[PDB]
Amino acid sequence: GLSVSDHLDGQLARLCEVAGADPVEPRNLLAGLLGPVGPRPLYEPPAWPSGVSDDHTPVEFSIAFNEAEPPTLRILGETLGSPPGPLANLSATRGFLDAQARRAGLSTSRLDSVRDLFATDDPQGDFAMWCSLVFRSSRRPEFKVYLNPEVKGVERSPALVSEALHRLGLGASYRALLDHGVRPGELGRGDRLTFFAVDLHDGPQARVKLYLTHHEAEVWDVTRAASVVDGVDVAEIEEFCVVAGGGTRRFDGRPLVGSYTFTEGADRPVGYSIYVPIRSYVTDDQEARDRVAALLVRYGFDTDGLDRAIAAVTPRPLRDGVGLIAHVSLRLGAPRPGVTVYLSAEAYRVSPPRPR
Ligand SMILES: N[C@@H](Cc1c[nH]c2ccccc12)C(=O)O
Ligand SMILES: CC(C)=CCSP(=O)(O)OP(=O)(O)O
Repeated sequence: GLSVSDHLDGQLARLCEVAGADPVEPRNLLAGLLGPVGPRPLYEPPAWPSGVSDDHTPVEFSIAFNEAEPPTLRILGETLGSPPGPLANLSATRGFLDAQARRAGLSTSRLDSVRDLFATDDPQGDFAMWCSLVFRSSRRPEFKVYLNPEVKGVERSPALVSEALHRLGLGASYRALLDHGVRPGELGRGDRLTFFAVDLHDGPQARVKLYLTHHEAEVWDVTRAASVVDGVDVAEIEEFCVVAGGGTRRFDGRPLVGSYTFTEGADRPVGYSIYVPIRSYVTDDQEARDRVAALLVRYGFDTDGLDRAIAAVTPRPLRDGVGLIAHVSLRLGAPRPGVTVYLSAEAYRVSPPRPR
């Protein structure tokens, strides 16, 4: 019988061929990230309701289209404990990341400096720590850590994020977001602090990427939130949302997510990205593919790379389900702007399509 590894490793191997990447190191890191899930039978129900994907596959693929280099392949995921649970999953994922940091010779002083702010014996929200494996063309893998700002409860998330950004010397620029970028009194309610992301290795400057989930959000409000970042065109963000959402002005299905890239010596976030959960706003993956293709065409990206990446993940007819194309994002500013497409493993379930 097929294992979870057999399924996911097959997808990664074919995606590597599409991106023109040597598969040895990516496949070794995916095996490490999966931990005890890898060998489990594919027929076996998920050991944990992983928040990583709708069908609880604990990984998600993405292809980031770039202006000046070939596409970037990424894996988002977590290492389940034995047995799985909030702290057991955190411990297993941290063990994987720490071992990979030691192997690659990374310094984790920045991540280590804020680590103690997120630590709790009673972690809330079904995730504490995820990571991303990043496979840029002709480069060694890069690692990113996603921390849950709500891990000590939603009420505590603003205090936690303020303290974390300040430790990294970004205390002045965070005020700009919360003063002028959050809906009045919607902090921890309509506007949720959902991810705190760092690039595992310290690097010269303290990418923090702070992600806000805008629940039942009008694009009017999400574009106002984005305007705290210098150079962001509200018209462009609205245009991305109307095309990706298919006419939706109120995202009352799965919510819009915005990310703010915080950097040293900046008065405000330097980079902004918008993530549309397009699967919530389409009949099926043929419609999702057609909308993502339209967005790539507008931005002068080749759609053949999109189609080859879809084909690498699954041979299923795109009309036969929804949620293969889980999200599409627009990345503005430094360091590497473009469009990202998020592709579901569908290890356990294909979400049924809506009739046309
Ligand atoms: N599946 C979760 C987490 C997630 C995976 N990929 C994402 C991309 C953007 C935002 C969230 C996510 C969600 O849709 O919320
Ligand atoms: C918020 C989540 C879980 C994923 C989207 S952010 P990412 O790491 O996939 O991509 P970038 O930081 O935009 O390169």
